Amino acid sequence: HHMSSKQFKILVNEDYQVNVPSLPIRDVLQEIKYCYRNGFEGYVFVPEYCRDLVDCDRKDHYVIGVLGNGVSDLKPVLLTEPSVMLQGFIVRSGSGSVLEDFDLKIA
Repeated sequence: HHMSSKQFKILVNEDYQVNVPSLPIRDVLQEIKYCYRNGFEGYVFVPEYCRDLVDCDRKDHYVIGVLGNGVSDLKPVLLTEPSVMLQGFIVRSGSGSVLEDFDLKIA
């Protein structure tokens, strides 16, 4: 069911400048489905207020966005995503500090 969520532990990055891949929207949709089944090993969560830490080659390509508080939806977004519901981004990197629990579903 699309309303059903899962709990995941993800490394959080508030401190480190990270260079990450950004991808066409259909590839990010596939990564979201992949991570929803198998977990987020190799990704970090970057809170929206730290978004300047994140760099990529193509600013017009997508990363995983985390939208809503409590149980968040996973959706491909651009790093410039203006939505007020944006909690942050999950990006492929290993730089981070603390492990946090997230309740997530696919948009």
